[PDB]
Amino acid sequence: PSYLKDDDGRSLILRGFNTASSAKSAPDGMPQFTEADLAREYADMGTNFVRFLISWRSVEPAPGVYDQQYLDRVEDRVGWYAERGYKVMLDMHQDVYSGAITPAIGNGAPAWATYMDGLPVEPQPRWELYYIQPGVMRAFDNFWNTTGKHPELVEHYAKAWRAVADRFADNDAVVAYDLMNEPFGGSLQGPAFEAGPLAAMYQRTTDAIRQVDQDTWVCVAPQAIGVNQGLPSGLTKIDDPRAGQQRIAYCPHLYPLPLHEGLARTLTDVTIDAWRANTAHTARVLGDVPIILGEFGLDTTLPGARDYIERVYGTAREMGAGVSYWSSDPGPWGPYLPDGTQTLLVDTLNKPYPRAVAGTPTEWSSTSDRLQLTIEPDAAITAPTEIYLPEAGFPGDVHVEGADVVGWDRQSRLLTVRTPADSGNVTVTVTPAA
Ligand SMILES: OC[C@H]1CNC[C@@H](O)[C@@H]1O[C@@H]1O[C@H](CO)[C@@H](O)[C@H](O)[C@H]1O
Ligand code: NA
Ligand code: NA
Repeated sequence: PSYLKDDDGRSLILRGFNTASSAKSAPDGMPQFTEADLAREYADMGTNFVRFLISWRSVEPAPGVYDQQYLDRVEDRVGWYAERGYKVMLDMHQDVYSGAITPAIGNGAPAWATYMDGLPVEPQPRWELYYIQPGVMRAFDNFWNTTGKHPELVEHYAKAWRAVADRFADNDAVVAYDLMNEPFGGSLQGPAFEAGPLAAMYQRTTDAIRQVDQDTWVCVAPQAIGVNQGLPSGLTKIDDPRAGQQRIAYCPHLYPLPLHEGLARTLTDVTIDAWRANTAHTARVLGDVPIILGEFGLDTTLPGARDYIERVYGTAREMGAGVSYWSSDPGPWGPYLPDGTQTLLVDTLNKPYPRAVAGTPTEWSSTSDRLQLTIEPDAAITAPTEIYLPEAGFPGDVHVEGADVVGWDRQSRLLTVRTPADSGNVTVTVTPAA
């Protein structure tokens, strides 16, 4: 597998949340999430990544007019993450195109960019079914210019992304731009969509971003419907005009149909197998690119939920993938219920992991009181390998075999170690001091 790198050349293992669905409907575009909430997340789970939801409607409230005050607010939040050593992926998020689909249900595009052409959007028994209503299908068909009536819309979208990239190009905490949440093709579905207008929008948007930001990873998603459930994607390779190596990453989601017991469990387990095979294939098509599992999640109160979550994280580990869990929002899917009580997720996610590796991690494992990591060396890297150790299992000092301890910060929970680069692959084992 391939990895995103920090400025020191270290390979990043990214673990965090989507923050947050509450931003979708907020008039000011910000999630209901405070700096104290982040402090709690970090204290409880030691996360190092966030998929932070932004919106086209907040970036470009009128055609060609970008809201710099909104971008100030995003920058403020990014600062909270920066101060705690997080890396940030900005997600241009939408569901069902826009809030403007009913006079709320959807989110994303500004009202001026929403053209339903008078076609109906009647109430449906679940929100996903709004996607196939005449007015919503038309809004998407207009956006992709399948109708031929709105070539300007993708151009606006690309330049809205350029405005965001212009603000964040020099932001050391931002590592990735997730160009579009869960692309939906309207009347176009499958390869005709993914290899057609979807790939074309990604290329235009990448090109626009690269006018102002040469180094941030541009992350592209397949269409969500079908591919979320383990079907193959027809997405094609996107060119990165940056000087040097390509910085495109693949950001699919995973949402098995049965969602964890009985035949449902078997169906979900083979879905993971199919999803892995397909994800690996498309990551190759895109140029042997890094993978970020941009979303997966479920009601943690469902029997078998822990086994599912642990299998997904194990699969992500084997694939060298980052993970942003859906989501930090309060409720049974998230790490905390509305009153602040921890769900199953906290103890499940709160495990040792390597955050930034001085070399390519070839394999690793962890339990509550042990981490083992094998590193393919890179002599050019002078920064230490950085590892998270939970206080639960590591209440005092560390015992490290296979590396020299550089520092052990018992407050931030960051262990830094140094390994030789001229002795082949190195295995580092970390356990609690006696
Ligand atoms: O259904 C869970 C997520 C699937 N991937 C896209 C995410 O936006 C979804 O989050 C849900 O979105 C819905 C529409 O905005 C919203 O009503 C729910 O509260 C979200 O959990
Ligand atoms: Na409109
Ligand atoms: Na950056």
